[PDB]
Amino acid sequence: GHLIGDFSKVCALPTVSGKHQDLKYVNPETVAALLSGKFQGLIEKFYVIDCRYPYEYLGGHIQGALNLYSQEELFNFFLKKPIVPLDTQKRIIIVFHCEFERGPRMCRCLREEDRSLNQYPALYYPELYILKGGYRDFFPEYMELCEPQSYCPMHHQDHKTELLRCR
Amino acid sequence: GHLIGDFSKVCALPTVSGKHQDLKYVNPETVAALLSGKFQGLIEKFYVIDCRYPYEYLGGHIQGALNLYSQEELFNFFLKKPIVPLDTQKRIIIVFHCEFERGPRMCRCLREEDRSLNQYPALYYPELYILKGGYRDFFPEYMELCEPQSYCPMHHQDHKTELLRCR
Repeated sequence: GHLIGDFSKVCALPTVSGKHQDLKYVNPETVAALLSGKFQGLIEKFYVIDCRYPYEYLGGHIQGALNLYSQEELFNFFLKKPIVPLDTQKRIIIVFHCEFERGPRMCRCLREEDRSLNQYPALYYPELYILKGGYRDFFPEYMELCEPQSYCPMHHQDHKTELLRCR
Repeated sequence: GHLIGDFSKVCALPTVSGKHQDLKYVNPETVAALLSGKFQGLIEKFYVIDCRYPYEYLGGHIQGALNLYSQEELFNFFLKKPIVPLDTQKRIIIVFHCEFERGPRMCRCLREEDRSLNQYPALYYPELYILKGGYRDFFPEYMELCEPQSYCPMHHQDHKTELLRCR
């Protein structure tokens, strides 16, 4: 469990363990590394995809993260016009995340869609990662890398929540 | 995986899944239930054991939780004078937790110590649970059940953190 979706390469990001064994999990440290330009010459483009609802996303997100929370939005961003690297020796990666159900199904969706458009084992996106513990585990460790520097938990019909922050 | 340490009964708390299969995990909802007196006549005594360091504990803990973070402290609290239920038909339970390494080893420690003091399969504490995701997952869902209503992340020598709260 180290080769990318098209079996051509090995994973570029130091992967860790998680709930589903079919998915390739990552940790806050590596996302922090990616953001500071630690992988140039190896990874050309990278996308942090916040699958939460806009209100959660607007209440505090990883700097530069895109708020794609539906299948249609995700297909239109990534598959309508596939992103191709300028330097083919370098890679294009996607890191998905949620708060801490909806998040891994987006990863599965993109992959199922990518497979149906290609002749096996080719993919427009062979490298897909999930941030372990989501925003709830990244925010406390890398606040200065969050925008705004707050955390808006998911709203629950049954129990009240509210925006977490500090000074 | 439902019988208690002495095999005499079944688990009283709705258990869920977690990292280690040998441990019996629980979720914020059930802890919230326990606290409101939802199990009287079934569970006589219960203990929430915060294994974090005092500074983390003082910066926000589950209401009524005890701050036992060392093996010696844990042995002196629970095994020096074992707690026995007034009504033997009712049970005595222990819910351990950390922030989100040190936490499950306390659960293992108490159990190893309890086994060495008894003749198998008897235990002073057959029911031990771990709160899944720790304080990081309970605080956002049940702030009104936290004291103070804040969260103090663990301090890291390498990266800065600070107290999370709201209004």
